[PDB]
Amino acid sequence: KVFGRCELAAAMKRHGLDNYRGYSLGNWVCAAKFESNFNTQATNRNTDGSTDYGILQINSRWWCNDGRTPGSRNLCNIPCSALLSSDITASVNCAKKIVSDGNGMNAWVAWRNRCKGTDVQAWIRGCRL
Ligand SMILES: [Cl-]
Ligand SMILES: [Cl-]
Ligand SMILES: [Cl-]
Ligand SMILES: [Cl-]
Ligand SMILES: [Cl-]
Ligand SMILES: [Cl-]
Ligand SMILES: [Cl-]
Ligand code: NA
Repeated sequence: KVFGRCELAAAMKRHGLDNYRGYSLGNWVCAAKFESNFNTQATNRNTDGSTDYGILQINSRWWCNDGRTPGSRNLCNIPCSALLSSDITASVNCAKKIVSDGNGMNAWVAWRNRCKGTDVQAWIRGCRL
């Protein structure tokens, strides 16, 4: 599913991400825009043989099982395919574990490089929330 900006903001708010670990909703919308262009089906292979899945590009080296990342962990206890669902629940629940891990949203390279320190409230401007 390719979400609209406001549609995704509303879905993320309903799933409890607004101000989760102190990160305002615009941070999460900005991260999804630049990680996946709001496409739940986004996948990208990494040099190390891991793969990033879904709207927040969660990596199979640590967070999910794809059966083809040797020596990896599955800290969200989910198949990586669950992260490509039209239903963002599994992505949101795993993202909550990631952002609790110690480096906050710096775990998302696109957030650090394209959202951090910017006017992220712009990403929820106009939306009925
Ligand atoms: Cl947009
Ligand atoms: Cl915000
Ligand atoms: Cl594996
Ligand atoms: Cl594990
Ligand atoms: Cl699995
Ligand atoms: Cl959803
Ligand atoms: Cl933090
Ligand atoms: Na894994």
